[PDB]
Amino acid sequence: PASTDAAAQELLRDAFTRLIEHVDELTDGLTDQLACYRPTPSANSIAWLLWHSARVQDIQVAHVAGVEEVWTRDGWVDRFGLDLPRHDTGYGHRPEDVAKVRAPADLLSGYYHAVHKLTLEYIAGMTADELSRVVDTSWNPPVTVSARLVSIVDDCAQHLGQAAYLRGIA
Amino acid sequence: PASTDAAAQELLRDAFTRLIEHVDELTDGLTDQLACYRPTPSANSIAWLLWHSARVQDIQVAHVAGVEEVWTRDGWVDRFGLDLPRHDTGYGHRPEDVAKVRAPADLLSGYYHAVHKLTLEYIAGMTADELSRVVDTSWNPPVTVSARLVSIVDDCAQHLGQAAYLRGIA
Ligand SMILES: [Cl-]
Ligand SMILES: [Cl-]
Repeated sequence: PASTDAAAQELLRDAFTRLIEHVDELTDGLTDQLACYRPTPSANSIAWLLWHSARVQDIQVAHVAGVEEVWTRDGWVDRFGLDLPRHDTGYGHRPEDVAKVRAPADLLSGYYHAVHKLTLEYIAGMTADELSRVVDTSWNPPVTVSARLVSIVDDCAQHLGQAAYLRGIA
Repeated sequence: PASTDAAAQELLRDAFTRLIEHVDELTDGLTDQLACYRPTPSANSIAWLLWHSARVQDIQVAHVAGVEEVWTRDGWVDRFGLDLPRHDTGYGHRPEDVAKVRAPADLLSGYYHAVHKLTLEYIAGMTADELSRVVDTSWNPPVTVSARLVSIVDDCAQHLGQAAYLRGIA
């Protein structure tokens, strides 16, 4: 570690903080009826997008950080009590599975806030060496930590943006 | 500038490159009918989201970089020929203005690619000092270059994510 790591630490902290800010916006005043709206029968809903975004960030950050997902570490999976396998992230969900993801806004927000805390703790000490470390050799180009973190922000930003679009028409 | 600037340069290059990759995906096989779909009468369309995202990135990057927007520099505004004021970005658009933003997919992609080139040229030499420079004193907290760049990526990622959602239901 070196003092010049602070710039990339700040870029990462700011990017991840925008995601949690969107979660606060999306969940404020979010009712169950709005959270479950689907504009067409196969389309993703707000609740699914909020939950999937949090799950994806949890599993992917926990992998690069080498820690347990908060979903199981703190029993969030049991507080949600969804009719789904315990490890599900939504990556494998069919259109019908979307309707199973139903939870109060406070639980969607609380789980994402716990994932955000986990993420802040990992990125806070990020070094140049860690950013260039490869975490996935199965893809070409092999995935560095830097690329994986950018992938997480982008995927979650897209899903949270979709949820905001739906919140305006639901 | 210093060699330790490379880490933040790479984070920025990768984040902005994901946006242009989404543009390539969204515009491939995009017809005029799909580009203009609105799921409800007031909702934003794919063409508007692609154009607005490019305009926002152009004006905001050009401001921090101290250069001219590519929209006017290379006459993109005239190639589009939209029935709108020449400086419009979409920030001021009413629901009815959305229907005026209609352009072939190749022009939407070409303009975003020119904005992406402008962005790559700016972020390529990013230094720690530049990242902490304030570009907007009117907000509290005052906006640093680092925060502004994160804001641009996030806003554009959200709009491009919304366009991808619409492409799947249009
Ligand atoms: Cl799954
Ligand atoms: Cl405008």
